[PDB]
Amino acid sequence: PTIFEERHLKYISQLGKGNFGSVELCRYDPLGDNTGALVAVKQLQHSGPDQQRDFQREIQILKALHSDFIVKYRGVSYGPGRQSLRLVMEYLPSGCLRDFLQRHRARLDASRLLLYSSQICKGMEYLGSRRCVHRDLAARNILVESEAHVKIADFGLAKLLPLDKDYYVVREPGQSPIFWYAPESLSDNIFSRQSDVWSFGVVLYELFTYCDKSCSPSAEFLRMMGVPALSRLLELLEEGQRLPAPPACPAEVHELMKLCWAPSPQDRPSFSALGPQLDML
Ligand SMILES: CC(C)(C)c1nc2c3ccc(F)cc3c3c(=O)[nH]ccc3c2[nH]1
Repeated sequence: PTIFEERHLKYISQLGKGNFGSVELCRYDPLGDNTGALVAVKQLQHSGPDQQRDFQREIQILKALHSDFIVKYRGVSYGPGRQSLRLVMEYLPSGCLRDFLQRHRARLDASRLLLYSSQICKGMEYLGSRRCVHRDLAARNILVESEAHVKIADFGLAKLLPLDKDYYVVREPGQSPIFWYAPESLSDNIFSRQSDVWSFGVVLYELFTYCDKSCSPSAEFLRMMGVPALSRLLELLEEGQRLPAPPACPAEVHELMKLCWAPSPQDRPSFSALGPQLDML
C-alpha cells in the first residue's frame, strides 16, 4: 500500500524544485486509462551519495509525521536495492502559500491570515514535539489544501535532535535565501526549534504582506542594507533593525513578529506559547 510501482507512476508536470530535488505531478494509474489518483512525487534531480542520504532521512522523517498541518506521506517507490527512488505524497493542487497569497490577496482578510498562522504554528508545535527542526520554513514551503487549510511541506533540510541536545550545527553555510535565517544560524550555523521560531516570524511577515514581492523579506532587507551581504545582514540584525510592520498590519501581529525575532533564541516564545495568542487574535 505504501509501496508504489514505478511503471504505474505516470509523469504529468513539474510542481517545484530545490535543494537537489524535484517534485512532479504524477498520476498513479495502474489501469492505464488516465483515471487513477493524482500524487506529488519527489526525487533527486540527479544521483549523488550525500543527497541520497539526505533524501532517505527526509522520507524517514515525513513517514513518521501524522498531522492535519503537515503534508501527507503516501509511500515510496524503489530503485535497485532498498535504495529509495521516489517519495510519494498527497497532491495539493492549490500549491504553495506564497503563490496562493499573491493570487488571492484581494479575497483573503486578516482573520484568514490569522487562521493560516495558527495552523502553521500548530504544525510547528507538533514538529517540535517530534524533536524535528525544519530549517527551511517560508511561505514558498507551505502548501494550501483549501482556502481555509494550509500544511507544512519541504522536509528536505529537516533534522532530528538527539535526546540530549536541543540544537545542531551544520558544517557548511546554507543555500536558502538568507533573509529567513536566525542570527545564530547566520553567524555560527546553529539551528534549533528556536531558529524555526525566528523563521516563523518571517512567515508571519510574509502572510501579512501577502508575499508581495516589493516589500518581501529580500527586497526590504536589501533596501535597508547599505562587506558581504550576509555580514551586512548580520550587522543589521545585531544592531536591532528588523523588517518594518507590513502595510495595514494589526499592531498585535507585528508585536508577535518582534518577539519571534528576539536576538537570543532562549528569549523567543515557544510555538506552544504563540498558538493560543494567535487563536485569541
Ligand atoms: C519544492 C517544494 C519542496 C517546496 C514543493 N513544492 C510543492 C508543490 C508545489 C506546487 C503544487 F501544486 C504542489 C506541491 C506539492 C504537493 O502537492 N505535495 C507535496 C509536496 C509539494 C511541493 N513541494
